Amino acid sequence: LVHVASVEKGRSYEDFQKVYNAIALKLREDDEYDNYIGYGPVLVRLAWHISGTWDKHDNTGGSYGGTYRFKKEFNDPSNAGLQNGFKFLEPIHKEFPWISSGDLFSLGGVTAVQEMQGPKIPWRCGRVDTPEDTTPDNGRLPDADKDAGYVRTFFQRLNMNDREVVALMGAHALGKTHLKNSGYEGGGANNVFTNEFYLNLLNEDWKLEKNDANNEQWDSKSGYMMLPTDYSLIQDPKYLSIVKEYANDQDKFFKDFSKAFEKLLENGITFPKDAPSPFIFKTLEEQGL
Ligand code: HEM
Ligand SMILES: Nc1ccnc2ccccc12
Repeated sequence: LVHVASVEKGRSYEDFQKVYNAIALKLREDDEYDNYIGYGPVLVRLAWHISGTWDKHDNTGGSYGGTYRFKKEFNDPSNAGLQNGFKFLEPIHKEFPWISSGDLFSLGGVTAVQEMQGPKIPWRCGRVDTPEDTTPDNGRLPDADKDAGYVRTFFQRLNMNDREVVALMGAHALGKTHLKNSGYEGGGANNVFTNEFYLNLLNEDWKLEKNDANNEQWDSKSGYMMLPTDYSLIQDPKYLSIVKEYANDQDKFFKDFSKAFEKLLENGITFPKDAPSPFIFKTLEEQGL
């Protein structure tokens, strides 16, 4: 199964920076969402979940087809709460009806990471909407109540190795869990992209507790939390080495996250030899906007 990137007809970097800017300006404007976290974190989660359905074995799922717009995927229990991201992006899609759904969902994640002071993430256009029958079945996204071996095996399906997995997980610096979406309780409000996930893992005094949904999670006296799968990164000695690396080198973390996240967002897509190079969008701040 081959999905060839096809540039939206006549579009170039200027067109996609306008979309980026629209997203970024709305991220600034809609600041109250989720007790003033804003929409940045849920857009990152959205970009991940629309990509994380990919299966390297048969090239089903992935970001290319924009299949999250279909009920079966929109209603995946693993996607609970992402409707807020979809609703945020609707007026963007209305203004720029030419951009494909996959392009919009993935670009929203890139925009969010960058506007939250994250690394620059190169981004390629050309995802094409595919029909409803291409929507992957539920159950391809990962469970949060398992161990390092599960995480490692899970991510093999997405062609991610240990460093890619650990880097990608650093997005859990952002936002929080919501009991009504996932059964995990969190109390953070972070919407600045940093390596603090790794620092918190290593520095806090974690206690294994049960939350109000009767699920186990790791909690600290300071008020922080980790999912079982998060905590597994310090239980497994190979992941632990990488955690320590990123805790001690912000730039390395940014660089490896950027690479892994672009890869995640591009899995499944064949880019023609003469496709445009990846775009690196300027932030609002870099543009003086
Ligand atoms: C083993 C893999 C992972 C598991 C089990 C997992 C699980 C979770 C869960 C349970 C939530 C809470 C959802 C809610 O209650 O609203 C969450 C949120 C989040 N996840 Fe992950 N995740 C994984 C990997 C990732 C990856 C790879 C990224 C992106 C690079 C990502 C980005 C996020 C973000 C940004 C949020 C916060 C969303 C918000 O504040 O609304 N996660 N994840
Ligand atoms: N903010 C967070 C801290 C630790 N784990 C998380 C897991 C999912 C979302 C957010 C977090």
